[PDB]
Amino acid sequence: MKKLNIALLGLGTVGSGVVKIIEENRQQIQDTLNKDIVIKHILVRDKSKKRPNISQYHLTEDVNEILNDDSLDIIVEVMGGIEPTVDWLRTALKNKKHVITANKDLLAVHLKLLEDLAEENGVALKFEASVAGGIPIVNNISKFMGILNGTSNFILSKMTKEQTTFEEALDEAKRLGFAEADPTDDVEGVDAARKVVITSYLSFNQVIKLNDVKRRGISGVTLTDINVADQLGYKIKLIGKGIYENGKVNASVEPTLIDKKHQLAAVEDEYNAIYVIGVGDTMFYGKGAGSLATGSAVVSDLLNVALFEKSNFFVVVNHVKGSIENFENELKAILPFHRSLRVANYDNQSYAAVIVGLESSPEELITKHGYEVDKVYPVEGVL
Amino acid sequence: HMKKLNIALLGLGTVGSGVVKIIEENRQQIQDTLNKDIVIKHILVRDKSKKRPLNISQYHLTEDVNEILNDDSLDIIVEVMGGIEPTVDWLRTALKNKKHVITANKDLLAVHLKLLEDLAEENGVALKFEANNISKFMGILNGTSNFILSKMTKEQTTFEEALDEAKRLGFAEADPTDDVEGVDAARKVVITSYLSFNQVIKLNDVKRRGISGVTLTDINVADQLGYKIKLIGKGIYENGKVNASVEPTLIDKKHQLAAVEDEYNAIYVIGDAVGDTMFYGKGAGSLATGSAVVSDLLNVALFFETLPPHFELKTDKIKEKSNFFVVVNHVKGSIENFENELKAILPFHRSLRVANYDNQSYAAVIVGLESSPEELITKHGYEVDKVYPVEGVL
Repeated sequence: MKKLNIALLGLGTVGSGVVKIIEENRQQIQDTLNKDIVIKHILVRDKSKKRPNISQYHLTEDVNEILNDDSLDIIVEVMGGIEPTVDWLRTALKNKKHVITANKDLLAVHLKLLEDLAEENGVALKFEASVAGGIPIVNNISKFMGILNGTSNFILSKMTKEQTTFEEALDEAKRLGFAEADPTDDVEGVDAARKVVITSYLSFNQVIKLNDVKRRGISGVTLTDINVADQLGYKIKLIGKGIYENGKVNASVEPTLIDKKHQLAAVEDEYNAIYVIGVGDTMFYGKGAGSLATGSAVVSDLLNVALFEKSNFFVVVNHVKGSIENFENELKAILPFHRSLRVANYDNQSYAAVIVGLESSPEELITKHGYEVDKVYPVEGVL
Repeated sequence: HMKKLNIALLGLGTVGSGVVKIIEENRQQIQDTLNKDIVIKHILVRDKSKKRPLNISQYHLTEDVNEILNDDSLDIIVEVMGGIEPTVDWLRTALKNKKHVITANKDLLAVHLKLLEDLAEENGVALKFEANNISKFMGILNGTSNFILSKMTKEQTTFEEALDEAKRLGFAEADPTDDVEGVDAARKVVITSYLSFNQVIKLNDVKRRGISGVTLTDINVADQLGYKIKLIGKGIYENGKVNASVEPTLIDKKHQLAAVEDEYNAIYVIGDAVGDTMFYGKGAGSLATGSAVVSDLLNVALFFETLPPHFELKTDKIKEKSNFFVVVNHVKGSIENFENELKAILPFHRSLRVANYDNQSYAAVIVGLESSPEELITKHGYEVDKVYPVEGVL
């Protein structure tokens, strides 16, 4: 019958899952689709390490053995990395091989360049990406907002629910394995920013760079912020956001007050969600694909290839003399025209304000009038 | 160079009219890009004489379905007519005549879908319908019912008042039975159970209660206990058997479903070795359904010249209890006495909380029972007003 010769680049949990899925379905893929899938090579970085299962496949540490094997039809890449992984896939596509990748490090620049190279060479490129269980697989979309990093969200949920400091919540997350020992990628919003890049590419068909994402992490969020927001009617989340207005994507990741009635406000712990605006709003909620589900998507893609607004702001000001009423009147005098304002006690000689309907952050303005602005967080879900 | 894709439409309501307009405004791009020319050769309608827009008048309308079913030039039949009889037999005939079928028929249940999918596969043609290891799903599957419960909750009105308001705003139809009695949601549970579990159940197998008995008191007492009330359509697949229901259900306020308000719908999915997932959004209008039909049409257009479920083995490293909200009335004595009696009579369970409901009326939320304590409470001399299931947890 028709042999489909494939190679895997990488064999972590995802690659091991792909293998097992192919194994336990080989007979039905054979019997039904008249295709015999042969895993001819598996590239691993270290043949002598352990996994995952001593097995029957040809393992190699030499990628050229795979890229120069002209009998191969499809390369499945689950290795990760940009260099030299991306060049490997460029070579594969140039050699007229279909590519299916679940590479988590790929950004939009990479995806576009591979998609183009694929089309140019008359072969498929299937990208398997998850941000919120499972995979997008999402109009015209004008805006998305997401909670895109489990660890950061877990930390904010723990602070909120158990009334602990960031430092205490981060240690707890480390203890439970949610946070790594160096948790920077999670708590500084970098992981979420990568997902904003990919989601902006799939939603808007625009390539932005990782450093075009205006990014602030959660390490400066305090219990005071959480409790003041709470009394104002908001939760605090690390929100990854993209807005596509007038040919331009504005993308960000930062601590954001979210109205408690918004679906995103309810997304707690290590759960993720992507909320899409265009038609009514839509949302996908979940932890975001496990190895087994990602593996499943890969094999399905394998079988398919075989077949063929104003802005709102929360502003914290300190060293304020005088009463909250006086502060409120002063803000009313200095702000440009806006829809609404509320003020709250924050700390000793410190007030917070939620301001609805500005074109940009009033931080510099409030600063230029002689106030000490601690920080400003955007406010979402308003009405 | 181009090849004509000859289609026929069965029915021309809002959905069929949308399909036509969508095909019209995309004909040139479908032509120019996919090298296929879609020709709507026949449209079946009930009444060929009724006034119609200028655009419709240029298509060949017929009242005779055999004209369509005996036209061997047709590649695809698009059914948007509704009905089971005779519509289902029409589609059986089409499939047997080697025609692809795309249906947005809202009256189709799992029995019909399976019989058509099989017949399609048997005849080597596509069947597309618009209308994992999953073990359970729970959904808010009817916009109108959910809107009513949200309005009762947020605005503190009676069911009757909230239903009238929903009628005024066009959410509820003038005869809203299908919505408020949970029939629509029950149909969706049937379909969702078929797609989630690959099991056919009948509509009559869905234990169904509507929302017309939910009161503001239920809502406010649930609220004080930490719950919202929703109309939940639910399917649980345990030991080869699907247990399916639609009914008013208390949902812990911290559960993602609890936040789904007004006309929005959601399907919350639970699976054996995976996190929970949920999809949230409004029910499709005619335009979106029309859009789905055309996209399915274009996908089938690439059938030009199979079916599997991938099975998973995890080397990748007790029946669930039930929870209940019980309202009892004509109760003499104190809430403490009621609580103590329940503690004495209930079989083993994980927790019990009681609340005032009305004059000589109490409610209890009981977590972790094997089965409804209704008969048991009844046999101990309590008048049970009603019992709702309770979801979300720990």
